[PDB]
Amino acid sequence: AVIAFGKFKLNLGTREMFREDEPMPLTSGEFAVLKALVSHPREPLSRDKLMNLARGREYSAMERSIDVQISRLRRMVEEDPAHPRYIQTVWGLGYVFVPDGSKALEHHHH
Amino acid sequence: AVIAFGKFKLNLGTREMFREDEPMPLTSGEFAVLKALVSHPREPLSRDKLMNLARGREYSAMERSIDVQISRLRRMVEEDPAHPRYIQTVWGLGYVFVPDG
DNA sequence: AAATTTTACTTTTGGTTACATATTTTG
DNA sequence: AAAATATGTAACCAAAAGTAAAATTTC
Repeated sequence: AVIAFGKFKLNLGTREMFREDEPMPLTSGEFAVLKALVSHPREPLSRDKLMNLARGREYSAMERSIDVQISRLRRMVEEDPAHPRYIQTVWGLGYVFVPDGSKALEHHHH
Repeated sequence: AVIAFGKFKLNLGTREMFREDEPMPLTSGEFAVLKALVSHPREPLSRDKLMNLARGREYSAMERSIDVQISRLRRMVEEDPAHPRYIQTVWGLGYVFVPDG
């Protein structure tokens, strides 16, 4: 259904998005990687899993399509793209979506 | 049966459509395209598939007979054809019908 | 004639590249 | 300290999709 965060609400069902209840279009590629991030609150997503999730392809350290797509999303979702609040970078792993009053997930192991 | 989206009822058997419960003519070609999308909720249809279910032909890589049917269909079903809600486009895959809800 | 497919042009989209900045290593 | 590695993002441009107008068909 609908997911809110900041001034935005995003309808995973229909790919509609609104800022302060005003429609704002998302391209298909933007919905895809935006959804994957949001579908998985607080879960750090590798570029692998993100490329798998959004486009059904395999990724590589060659490519920057994710990072560019992420950049375009931040400029249209983060108040400041420079210091992002919702679409955060986890260094050396990828990107994460953190809701308000939340911190990204840390994994425990054995 | 009838599938309902927006101010529209498309009866898949009776094979006609109503806007606002008003009779709405469709050519066969447009109906064919419609039922293909409508019968597969949220399942993006490639153009390949799209010609099967609707036109009984396979598709070459660069003819665009489907795209123009979609243009014409939105023109008559979308509140705003410019930003469509029921007949959406999926970039590099095809088109999909996202039902109401 | 009506219906529809293909042309021929326009706009959009998303990737790669190129180079700047940032972080962890000591290659 | 450099050096190797990761990330940001602007800009360029091929492929993609919207569509009006012109062909072609319509068993």
